[PDB]
Amino acid sequence: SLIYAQILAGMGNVSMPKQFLPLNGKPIIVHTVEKFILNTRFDKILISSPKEWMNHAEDNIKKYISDDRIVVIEGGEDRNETIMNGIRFVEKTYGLTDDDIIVTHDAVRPFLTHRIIEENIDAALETGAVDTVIEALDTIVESSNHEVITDIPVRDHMYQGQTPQSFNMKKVFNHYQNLTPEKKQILTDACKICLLAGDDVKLVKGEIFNIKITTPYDLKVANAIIQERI
Amino acid sequence: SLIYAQILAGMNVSMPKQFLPLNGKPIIVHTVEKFILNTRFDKILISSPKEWMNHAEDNIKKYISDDRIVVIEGGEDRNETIMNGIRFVEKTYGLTDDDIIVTHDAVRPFLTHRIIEENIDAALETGAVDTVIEALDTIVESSNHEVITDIPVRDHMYQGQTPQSFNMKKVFNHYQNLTPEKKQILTDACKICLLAGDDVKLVKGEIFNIKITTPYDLKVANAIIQERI
Repeated sequence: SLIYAQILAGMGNVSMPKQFLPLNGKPIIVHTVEKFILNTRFDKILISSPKEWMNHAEDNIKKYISDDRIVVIEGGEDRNETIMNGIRFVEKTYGLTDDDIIVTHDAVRPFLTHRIIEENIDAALETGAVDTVIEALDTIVESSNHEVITDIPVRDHMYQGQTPQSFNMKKVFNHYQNLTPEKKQILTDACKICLLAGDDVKLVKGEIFNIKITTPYDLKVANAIIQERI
Repeated sequence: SLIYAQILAGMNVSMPKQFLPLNGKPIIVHTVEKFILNTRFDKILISSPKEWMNHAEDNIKKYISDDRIVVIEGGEDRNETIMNGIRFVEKTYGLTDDDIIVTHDAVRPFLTHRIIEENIDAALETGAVDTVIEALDTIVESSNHEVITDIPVRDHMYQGQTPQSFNMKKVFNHYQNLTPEKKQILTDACKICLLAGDDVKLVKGEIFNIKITTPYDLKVANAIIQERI
C-alpha cells in the first residue's frame, strides 16, 4: 500500500503551461509541489509535463525544491491519458499492487491545504475514488437547449468540482480501459467514469480559495489571496 | 409599456455590503451608475432595510443627480422585497400588463450595458429572464452530501447571476399563488416562473459579473477595476 501523487495540467496546443508563471516571485508549480512535499505519506510525487517542457520542468523544480521523490514524466493528450501514463510509469518503474493509491491534482491549484491532501489520501484507501468539492457558490441552472431554463435543482445537492481527485490506481486504470473509443472522448472527468462503473466516489470538502489559475481574472483572484497570508 | 429597475441588497444587524467603498466610492454607486446610463428605465428603485434608508438616500444623491432614483423599503425576503417594489410602483405610478422590472444585486457593480439591454428586451418578449454564465467548474450532484450521485452533462450546466427580469404582473401573480411554505422554500424568483410554466429566457452574463460578499470576493473586484482605467 504505497501512496503516490500526480501533478498535472491541460491556445492551439503550443502556449507555455500556465503553472510556469510566477506568483509572488516563484512559479505556480512550485507553490503546488511544496504542499505535496510537506505530506510525508507520499512515496513518489509525479509531475506531468508535455514533451517540450519536460527539461524546463525538471530544472525549474530542482532549483526551488530538493526533495528526492519528485519525478518529471511525460504527459498525454487527454487529462485521462496523462493519468494512465502516470499509472503506467509507476508499474514499469516501481511495480503496482492492489492497494496503491494516486492523488491527482491541478498544477495551477496552488492553494490546497494539508487537510485536503490528508482527507484525499484517507478516502482513496477507504473507497478507491474521491472528488474534492465545495458547495456551489452560485445558483445552478440547467438548460438542455441553451435558450431557456429546463431546471433549477435543489441548492444543497449542488457542488462545485475542484481537485485533488484520488483513486485506487488499478481500479481507475481498469475502468478507463474498459470504455469504448467514443466513450473515452466524452468522459473527461475520471470521477464520473468510476461513478458510471458503480464505484462510490466519496467527497472531500475543498476551499473557496482552492482556485484554478487560468485566466488573468483567475491570476489576480490568486493575488488577492497570497498577500494577506504572510 | 414602462420599464423599471430594482436594485436589491440582502448578522441581521450587519451594514449592507453595498455601502463599502470600491476604488474610492460606494459599491451601490458603481451599480446604480450602469442603470442610469440606460435611458429606457422610467424609475430606478433602490431597496434598503428601514434603518439604512436615510443613508442610502443621502449617499446616492451626493454621487448621482438623476431624477428617477427612489429609495424604498425592503422586505425580510428577497422575493418580498421584489413584491414591495411592485407594490410601490402600483401605488405611486400605476401598473399595466406590459410593465417590466429588471431586478439586480446591489453588490454586482460590473454588469455591462449589453447585459442590461438584453434583460430589458427578453422581459418584454417572455416576461421572465435569468442572467447566467456557463459553469466555470464541473458541477457534481450529491443528495446525501457524502458520495457523488450524479455528474450531469457539462454543456447543460449554468451558474446564476443577476439581473433577473420579469413582467411585473406575471411574477406578482405567480408568487401570490404559492402556498405559505412554498414561499419560504422557493427563494429564486426565476424558479417560481419556471414551475408556473413560463419560459425563463437566458441572457449570458460575464465571468466578472461577480457578487461582492466575502473578503475573497472584494479583492477579486479590486483585480477587475484597476486594469480598466
